[PDB]
Amino acid sequence: QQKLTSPDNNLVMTFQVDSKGAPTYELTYKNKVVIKPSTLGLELKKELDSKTNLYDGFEVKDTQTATFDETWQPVWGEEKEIRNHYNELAVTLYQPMNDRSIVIRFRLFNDGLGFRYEFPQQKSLNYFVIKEEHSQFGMNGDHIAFWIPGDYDTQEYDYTISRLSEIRGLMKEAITPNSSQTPFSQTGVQTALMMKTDDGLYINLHEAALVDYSCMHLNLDDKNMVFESWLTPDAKGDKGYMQTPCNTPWRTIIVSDDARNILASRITLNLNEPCKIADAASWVKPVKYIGVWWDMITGKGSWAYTDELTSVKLGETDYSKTKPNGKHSANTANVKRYIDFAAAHGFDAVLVEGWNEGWEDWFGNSKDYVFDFVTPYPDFDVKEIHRYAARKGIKMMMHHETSASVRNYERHMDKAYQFMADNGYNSVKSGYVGNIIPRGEHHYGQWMNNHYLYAVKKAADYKIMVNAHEATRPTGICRTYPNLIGNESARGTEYESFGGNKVYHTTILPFTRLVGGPMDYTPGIFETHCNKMNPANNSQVRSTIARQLALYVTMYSPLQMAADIPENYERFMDAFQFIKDVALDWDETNYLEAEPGEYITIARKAKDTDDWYVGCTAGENGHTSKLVFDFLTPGKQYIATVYADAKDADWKENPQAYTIKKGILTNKSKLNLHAANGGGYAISIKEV
Amino acid sequence: QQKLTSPDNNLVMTFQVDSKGAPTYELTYKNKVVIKPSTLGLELKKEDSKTNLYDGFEVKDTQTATFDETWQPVWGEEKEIRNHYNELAVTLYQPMNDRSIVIRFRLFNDGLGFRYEFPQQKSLNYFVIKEEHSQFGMNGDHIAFWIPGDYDTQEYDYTISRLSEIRGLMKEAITPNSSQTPFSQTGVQTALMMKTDDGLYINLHEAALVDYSCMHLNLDDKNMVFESWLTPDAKGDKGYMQTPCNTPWRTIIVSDDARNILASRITLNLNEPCKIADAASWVKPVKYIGVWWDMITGKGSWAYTDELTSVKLGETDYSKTKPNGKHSANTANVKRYIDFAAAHGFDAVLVEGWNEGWEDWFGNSKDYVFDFVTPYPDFDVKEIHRYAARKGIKMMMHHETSASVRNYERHMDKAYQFMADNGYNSVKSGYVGNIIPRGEHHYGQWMNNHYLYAVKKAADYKIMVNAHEATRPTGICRTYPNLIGNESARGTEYESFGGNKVYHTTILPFTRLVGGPMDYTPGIFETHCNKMNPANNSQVRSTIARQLALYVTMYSPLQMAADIPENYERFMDAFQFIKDVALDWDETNYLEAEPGEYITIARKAKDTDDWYVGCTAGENGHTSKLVFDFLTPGKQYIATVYADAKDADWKENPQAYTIKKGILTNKSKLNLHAANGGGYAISIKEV
Ligand SMILES: [Ca+2]
Ligand SMILES: [Ca+2]
Repeated sequence: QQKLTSPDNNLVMTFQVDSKGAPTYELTYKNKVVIKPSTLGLELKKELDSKTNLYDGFEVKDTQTATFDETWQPVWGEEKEIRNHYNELAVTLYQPMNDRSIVIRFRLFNDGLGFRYEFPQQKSLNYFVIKEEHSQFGMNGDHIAFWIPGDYDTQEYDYTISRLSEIRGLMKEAITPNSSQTPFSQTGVQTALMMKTDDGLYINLHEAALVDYSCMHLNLDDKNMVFESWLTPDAKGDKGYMQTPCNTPWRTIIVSDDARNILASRITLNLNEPCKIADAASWVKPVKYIGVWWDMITGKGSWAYTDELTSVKLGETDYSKTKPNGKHSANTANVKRYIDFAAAHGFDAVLVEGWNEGWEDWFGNSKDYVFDFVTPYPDFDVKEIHRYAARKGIKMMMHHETSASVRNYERHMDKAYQFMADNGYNSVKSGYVGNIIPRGEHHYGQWMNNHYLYAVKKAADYKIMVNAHEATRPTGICRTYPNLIGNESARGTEYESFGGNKVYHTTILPFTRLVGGPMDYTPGIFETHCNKMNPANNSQVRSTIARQLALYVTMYSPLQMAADIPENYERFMDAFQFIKDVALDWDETNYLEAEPGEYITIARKAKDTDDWYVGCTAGENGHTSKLVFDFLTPGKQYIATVYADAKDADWKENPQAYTIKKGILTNKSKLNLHAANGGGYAISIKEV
Repeated sequence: QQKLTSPDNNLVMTFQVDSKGAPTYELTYKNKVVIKPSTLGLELKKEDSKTNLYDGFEVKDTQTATFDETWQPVWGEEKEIRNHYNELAVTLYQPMNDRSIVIRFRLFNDGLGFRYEFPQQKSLNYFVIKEEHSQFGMNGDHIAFWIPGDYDTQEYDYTISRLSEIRGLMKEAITPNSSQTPFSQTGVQTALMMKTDDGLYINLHEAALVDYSCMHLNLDDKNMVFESWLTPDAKGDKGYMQTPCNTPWRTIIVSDDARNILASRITLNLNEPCKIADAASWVKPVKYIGVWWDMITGKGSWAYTDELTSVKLGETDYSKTKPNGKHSANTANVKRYIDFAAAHGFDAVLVEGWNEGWEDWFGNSKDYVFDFVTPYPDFDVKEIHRYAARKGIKMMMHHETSASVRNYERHMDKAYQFMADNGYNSVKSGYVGNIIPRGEHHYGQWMNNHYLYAVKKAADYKIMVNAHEATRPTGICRTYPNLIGNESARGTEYESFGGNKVYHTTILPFTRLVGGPMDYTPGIFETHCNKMNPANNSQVRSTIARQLALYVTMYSPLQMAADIPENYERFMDAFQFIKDVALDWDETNYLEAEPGEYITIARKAKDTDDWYVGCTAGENGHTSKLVFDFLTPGKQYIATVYADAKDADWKENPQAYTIKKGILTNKSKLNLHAANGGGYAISIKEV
């Protein structure tokens, strides 16, 4: 038996090898059980039977302990500086029957535990294939969980809030239709998984540094309340090709008696390798943008240039011989009106989708040669858009939807990134909509994880920033490659056009999806009835206008869209001011209020300023805030503008009802505010 | 009932739909049935009635044409090829699915090709093939020359048996390989060669295997019907299609004379004309030697060091490892090969083992296995370049991928630029091991796309490609003549792995060579492998004279002299034939041919009045009465005859040969005997 304690002494992890030589761990917090005794280990694919066993028959050959305490600065983040402070136990475990050794490394922080497996180079462990990882997390009770279905292919599901014992009965309805989805179990859920216990704890289960390895989901044993690592299989059912020396990703248990401290934890980032982009600070930069986007997402407009053809063949179809469909939003004149608005209002960039040949066939065809990423449609003048944008101090953000055709994207990748450089594009939104090609792979297997990271490492060579939709959900790698400024990789604002997101969605994402990296959520919908874009579309955004403003503060990202069309912003320009003002990068963050599923309220100090921005987002019952502004600087005065729900505001019946109040605040000020149902508020607080 | 006839009237193809609308064809030759009534169609993957693309058809329209044009390959067995056929195109409408296909038939004096065409139309755009059902009904229990149907290797010895005997011989026919997936107890590969009891020779194959999965044949041995059996992808599906598109052609080449099978150019004729406009300025035949046989026999290693349990590229520091003392691809050794190549008029030298990574090359399913650009510490890329260039020798690049295909694609532009920067203009690639991405097979639609992509990209860099382990050829060299070889069959390397059957080279030209040349790597003079490495007791099943013969009887613009220089130096008199023999031809005359038994071929060297002759023979040897009436009237020629000595024998007496020099004219006749596993070679040079 071996004990490890957090620096503050509040957490204790006990490790032991049992009688069958299986490694076991457990974890307590303030003397409460968080993880019950839980085994660790892996089973390997057969090439001898005993070699398949990397889960028991071990003995402790060595232990080492260490303490780390160093502060580092992210290129962009929720605060200027992050402290990485932990006590470590490393245990060398030897398996006589196989004459081989592994190491399990534990790092225990004041806010939780990380563990991983290490496989040293040695005579009898070199090349191996993982059949299953058997990392357990035994729960001490039938907790409340906030979860989406375990799935190898999508995370674009609404959350469910339920007991662990209720997950099974709810899985069928929780799995809604998607273009690519492979659920794996009636009790399978994804990470990060957020839980609230009856004895007042908050527990988050996740992984960190998902590199050269398959994505971990969790399979719940709902009779014993034990979660277990369930990795994503390849086209043959295997779960990772390994070569020593190599490590698994970290597995993390983040725990506190204060839900706010889950949001504050930096465990995920802390467990990633330090920045490998030496010049990152010189070129990696936050981006606020608008886009030719919502037209197509609502169905008002098309990505396609033409409706005349039953299919297209790149290099054969002559688009100049085709009839424009009259709906193609990515045309030069329209694009320039977006640049105009962007530049009028202080935005950095304009995204355009549907600019390149191919879009007629983008959806659900399993098409290999679906795009070339370089050839514009006849009505999109690349160089003139570039000149016009540059004139206005605006950057165009590139769009590389791959339609999940991965070999095809790789073959064009250097040409595509060269085209970006040649044409003044320095960020790209990529996409992987559809089932993966090569066919047989899943979006989150080891094979695709390699692709996503290859795309980002190659981008870094071109000084290009990457925002990858449909990719594996983040696990802190942005620390290592700060040019990964976004993913979607969860259910975003676009689904508010596809029937809606749950009213409580944005009170969950920061506790789950956001752990490991920002999301390109694309907030800022002011006209929430999609039927005003497209009369055939009766979807309604589940939000008030004020809650949309809040999201620029409650959905942290160095990449922030204002997603509505300019004409809609023009109708509510007074509210639009908050989107214009809000910063993208922060020196400090204060988590003021937080309860998963119910409300989140955050105040952040804009980097290199003494201005603060506050947002509150609420669920189905609203939320009353008693805000206390003692985080402001003593003796200073600030001009505060409060953008709040009207008293009769409601996400469904009255979403555009907002108030704007401008006044002075100091560190002695207090405000009482009420977020409507599916409502919220935003405050800018600028030092006089 | 539609009827199509060959230009010379000897072949007749009849077509009709049966009473359930199934497309049905049959083929006769000189009034003998070659193909019994046989059906054509496909079954499609379900997105019920739409899965049927095999019956319910009605003939909507027919069109006929005749084509007769001559064209010139960049390299080949003759200067000019005549493309002469009658064509029938049948539009088939399927009312139940409101869609049409076209089946196009081309009928030559030596056989039939057909393909399916899928026009763009409202009700047929994207579709996935579940199975293709092209039938070839045989008229008897023919003798066949076959290798096991397999998605992953063709490196098998041939078996000669009745169709009815295939099932019982399959188990023994499937020998161990590092990547192999047999599919049927009666599954064989193409090109399949057959000899009938009523005196015909029949070859079943495909042409222009592009954007489609490789076709094998599955024998129904009750009815004697072969049927197309495509190669599945990782999910079991057999081709992603998008209209307008076509299947490759399916070919039945038939004659009452076996020599006419070798003479046929149906396969090339059904491929699209050359797409490399400047091919003739840069695509050139290559005679080569190489640092190669050392490693194949186990005398030397590809690896630089033995002291590591595995390597990681960009982490492993080879300059800090101990050389194993056996790494043949070192500068000094390479320069000696270059010396011998230049001395003897060779074009190039291959070197394998030159690049980081070889320690882990075999069977690890390793992704990042090679980078194709970083030399080991004892291989000085620049020094070897400048030396070879000064000696008038080109280095041939080696890209073994170890079947890690995404890894190769990621490195490919860089690898090709490295070649261009370092004076390499030809590359031998390899795909040894199971394919990565894992789940795909070597011959599926996915990989066929890969091999051709590597070729088309190479052509943009003016690079010639010789791809081992790739899908066996189907005449695409006509379209991209920088594809100057494949192995894609069992080559000489396996003579080091236990031996090839004595009759192997009397079968390949009837099977593997139909569709394109083979990098067979002939020319082993020291046929006992234990002289290279004492632990290898493999013996090449050949005489020295038969090895010489292979420079004529195994056609290829790419020809290796595969033995080590010191072995050639022991037999420099026999070596002279290898030095003299040409690589490219204005004419070819097939003098004698019987599959499994003997092949004798005379060819006229391009732009000369010189001829070269080879005979290769099986287990029983062969006696030729050669008649030289193909030489020019009134001319005199210096002939050098390299023949098996009396009582030469592949097994007991392989190195016994004679050399006789004399004058020949078109009135000359010679009687020659090829030993068991023997043969002979003749150079015939105009005075
Ligand atoms: Ca999406
Ligand atoms: Ca081979």
